[PDB]
Amino acid sequence: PYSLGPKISDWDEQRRDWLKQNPSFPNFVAPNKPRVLLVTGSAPKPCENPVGDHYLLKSIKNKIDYCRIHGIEIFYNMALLDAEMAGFWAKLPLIRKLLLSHPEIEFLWWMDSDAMFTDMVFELPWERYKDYNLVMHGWNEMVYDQKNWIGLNTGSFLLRNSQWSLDLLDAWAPMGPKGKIREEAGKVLTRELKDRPAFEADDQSAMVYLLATEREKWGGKVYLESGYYLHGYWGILVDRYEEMIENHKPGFGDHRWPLVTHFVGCKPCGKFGDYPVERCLRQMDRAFNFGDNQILQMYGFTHKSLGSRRVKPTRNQTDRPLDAKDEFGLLHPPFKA
Amino acid sequence: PYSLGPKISDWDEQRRDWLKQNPSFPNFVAPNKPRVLLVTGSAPKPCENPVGDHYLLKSIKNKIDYCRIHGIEIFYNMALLDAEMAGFWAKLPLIRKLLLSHPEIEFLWWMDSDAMFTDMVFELPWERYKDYNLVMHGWNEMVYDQKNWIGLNTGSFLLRNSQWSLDLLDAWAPMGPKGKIREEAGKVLTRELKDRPAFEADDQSAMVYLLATEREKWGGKVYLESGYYLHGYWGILVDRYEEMIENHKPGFGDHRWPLVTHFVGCKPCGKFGDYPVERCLRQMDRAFNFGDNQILQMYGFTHKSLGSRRVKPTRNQTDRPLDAKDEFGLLHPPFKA
Ligand SMILES: OC[C@H]1O[C@@H](O[C@H]2[C@H](O)[C@@H](O)[C@H](O[C@H]3[C@H](O)[C@@H](O)[C@H](O[C@H]4[C@H](O)[C@@H](O)[C@H](O[C@H]5[C@H](O)[C@@H](O)[C@H](O[C@H]6[C@H](O)[C@@H](O)[C@H](O)O[C@@H]6CO)O[C@@H]5CO)O[C@@H]4CO)O[C@@H]3CO)O[C@@H]2CO)[C@H](O)[C@@H](O)[C@@H]1O
Ligand SMILES: O=c1ccn([C@@H]2O[C@H](COP(=O)(O)OP(=O)(O)O)[C@@H](O)[C@H]2O)c(=O)[nH]1
Ligand SMILES: O=c1ccn([C@@H]2O[C@H](COP(=O)(O)OP(=O)(O)O)[C@@H](O)[C@H]2O)c(=O)[nH]1
Ligand SMILES: [Mn+2]
Ligand SMILES: [Mn+2]
Repeated sequence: PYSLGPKISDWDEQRRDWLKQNPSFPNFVAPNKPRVLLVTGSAPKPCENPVGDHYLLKSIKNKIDYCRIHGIEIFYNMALLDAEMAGFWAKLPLIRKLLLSHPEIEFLWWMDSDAMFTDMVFELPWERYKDYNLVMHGWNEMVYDQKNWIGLNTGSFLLRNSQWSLDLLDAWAPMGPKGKIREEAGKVLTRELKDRPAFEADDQSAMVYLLATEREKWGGKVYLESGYYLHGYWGILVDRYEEMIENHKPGFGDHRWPLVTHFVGCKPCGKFGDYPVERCLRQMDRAFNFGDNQILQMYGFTHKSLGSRRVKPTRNQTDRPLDAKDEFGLLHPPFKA
Repeated sequence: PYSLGPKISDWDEQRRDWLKQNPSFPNFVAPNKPRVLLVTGSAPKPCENPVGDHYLLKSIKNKIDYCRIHGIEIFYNMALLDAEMAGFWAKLPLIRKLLLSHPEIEFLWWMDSDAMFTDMVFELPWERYKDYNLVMHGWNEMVYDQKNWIGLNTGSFLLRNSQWSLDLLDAWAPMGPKGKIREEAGKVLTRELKDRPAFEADDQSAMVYLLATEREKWGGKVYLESGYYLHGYWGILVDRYEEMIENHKPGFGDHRWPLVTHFVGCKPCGKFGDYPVERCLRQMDRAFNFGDNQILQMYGFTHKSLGSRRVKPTRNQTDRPLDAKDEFGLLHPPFKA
C-alpha cells in the first residue's frame, strides 16, 4: 500500500513550536500577507519536440517577473522523488516534502508549467482565505452536485501548511501509483464523474471524486474560487486579448484581464496534444507577450504586436528617468515592503 | 553617432534624493548586505541548436535556487532593446535601463546564460568591494600589462548603481553597433590585444582595451578578483568535480569548490562553438548536477551520480522533520533573516 511517508499527526504543534523558536522566519511577511512559495517544475529530460523547452523557458521567466513584483519565492522542481508518482501525480510528493522542509511557509502555490501569469498587477485576496486551507478555481455546483471532472482545476492552487493538508495529501494520493492502480482508478473516475473521458486516473479527477464523496470531511476548509481566474482556460481567453487591451486594464484578474491563462491540453513538451500545435504555440506566444507587455511597460517598451518577439519604445528616452510615471506602480510596488 | 541615451550627469545626486524619499526601498537590505539584482538573458527565439533551450532552462533553474538561498532578485531579459546592440552587446542597454529604473539597487550582477552556480553556500564578500564600482574575475598584470583579451571576464560581474557606472557604459558601447563599426573595431582589438583571434568586436575585448588604455580614469574603481571563481573556466573545473566532493566542501568558492562554472566557447544555444557540442553538453549536465546536489540535499535527496538525472534518498523519511537541520544550514540561512 503506497504511502507519501511516515504518518504525522501533530504537525500544527511542530510548526507552532518551530515558529516560536525561529522568529527570524515568520509565516507572515506583513500584517495580512502570508509567506508564499510558488512551486512549479517539469520533467528532467529534454522535450520530445525541441521547441517545448523554449516554451518552458518563456513560462519560467513569466513566473519570475510576477513573483519578483509580488515578493514570492520560486522553486522549480526537475526531479522525481517517488518513481510511482510520475506525471501530474509527481507534485504530491514534492508538495509534502516542501511543506515539511519549510515550516516558515504558510501557503504553497503550485502552478503548472503550461500556466502563465497574464495579470501582473493582480494580488491574491489573502484575507479571503484566512479560514481555509485549500483554494482552487472551480464551482461548488460542478464539484459536489454535478460531479463534473472539470468542476475544479489542480494546475494552479494554494495549499496551507497545516496538519489538515498533510491528511488531505494522504487522501488524494491513493489513485496515483503508476500501473494497474492508476488504470483501474481511471475506470472508476470515468464511471462516477460526469463528462470524464476514459483514461488513467489524474490528480484533478481524483480531487473532484474525493471532495464529492467526502464533502463533510474536507469541504469546510476548501474554497472553490470563481471570482477571478486563479486558473484560466486558454480556449476561451486568448482570442479576447485585443478586446481586453481596448476596453480594460490590468488589475481585475477575471474575464476583463485574467490572472492566469492555462494552456490545458496543448502539451508543448510532448509529441502530440489535444489541439492543433500551430494554434497552441501562436496563442502561447500571445499570452506571454500579453503579460510581458506589462513588464516592459515599466521600462518604456512594448511588443510591436501581440504575436511578435520584437519590441519598440513607448516613449522617448530622457535625462530625468525618475520623473517618469509608472502607470501601474509595479517598479516599486507595496508587495516589496 | 551611437548613444545609450540622453546624457545624465547628476545621477549620484538623483539617487540619493530618491533613497531619502523612499526609505521602504533601501539600497542595503541589511548591514553590509547591498541590494543586488542578478541579470541574465537569452535571445527571444528558439535556439538554433534545438536542445539548447533545455540547457537555458536548466541554467535559469540553477540561478533561481542560488538567488533564492541568498536573497537576490532575478531579471531574465528576452528583448532586444536596441537593434544595433545585438548579440552579447545587448546587455549594455539592458544594464543602463535597469540601473536608472531601479535606484534602490546598489549592485547589478550580470551573469551569462552559459554560466552556472556550482557553490550554493558561498556568499560574495560584499565588504571587500565597499569602495569599488566594477568587480570582475581577472588579473591586473594580464589586463593592464599584457592586454590579454582573457585577462578578465564579462560573463559574471558586479556593477554599482552610480554615475561612474553610467560613464563607463558610455565609454564601453562605442565598439558595439553591429556592422562596419563592430567589424572594424574587431580588427583594432585583434591588433592591440594579446592572443585575440580575428572576429567582430566583443564586449569583453572592448573592456580590456578600455581599461588598459585608460587605467588612470577607470582602474581605481575596478576590482579584478582572483581569490574565487566569480568566473570559472569550465575547461579546468568540470573534470575535477568528483575530487572536490571527496576532499572539500561547498563554501570555498575557489579551486576547491568553484562558485561559477562558465561554459565559454560552447554555444549550447547557437552554433559553431570552439569545443565539441557533445563534450560541452555532457559536462553542463555534470555542472548542473554538481550544483543541484547541494539543493536536493536540503530535502534528503541527491543525484545517483553527476551523470544521472535520477535521484536517490540520502536518508529515510521521518515523522520528526524539524529535528535535523541541513548539513550547511541553507534551508533557513542568515541571508533571508
Ligand atoms: O560571435 C561570432 C563569432 O564568434 C567567434 O568565436 C569566438 C566566440 O565568439 C567567443 O565567445 C569565444 O570566446 C571564448 C573562447 O571560446 C574560450 O576558448 C575562452 O576560454 C578561456 C577562458 O575565457 C579564460 O577564462 C581562461 O583563462 C585562463 C588563462 O588562460 C590562464 O592563463 C589562467 O591561468 C591562471 C592560473 O589558473 C592560476 O592558477 C594562476 O594563479 O594565475 C594564472 C593567470 O595569471 O587561468 C585562466 C582560467 O581561470 O582561458 C580559456 C582558454 O582561452 O574564453 C573566451 C571568452 O569567453 O572565442 C571564439 C573564438 O575563439 C567565431 O570565431 C566567429 O566565426 C564568429 O563570427
Ligand atoms: O514529470 C513531470 C510531469 C509534470 N510536471 C508538472 O505537473 C504539471 C501537470 O502535469 P501534466 O501531466 O498535467 O502536464 P500539463 O498538461 O499540465 O502541461 C506539469 O505542467 C508540470 O508543470 C512535473 O513537474 N514533472
Ligand atoms: O541575443 C542574445 C545573445 C546572447 N545574450 C547573452 O550574452 C551572453 C554572451 O555570452 P556567450 O556565452 O555567448 O559568450 P562566451 O561566454 O561563450 O564567450 C549569452 O550567454 C547570453 O546570456 C543575450 O542576452 N541575447
Ligand atoms: Mn497544466
Ligand atoms: Mn558565456
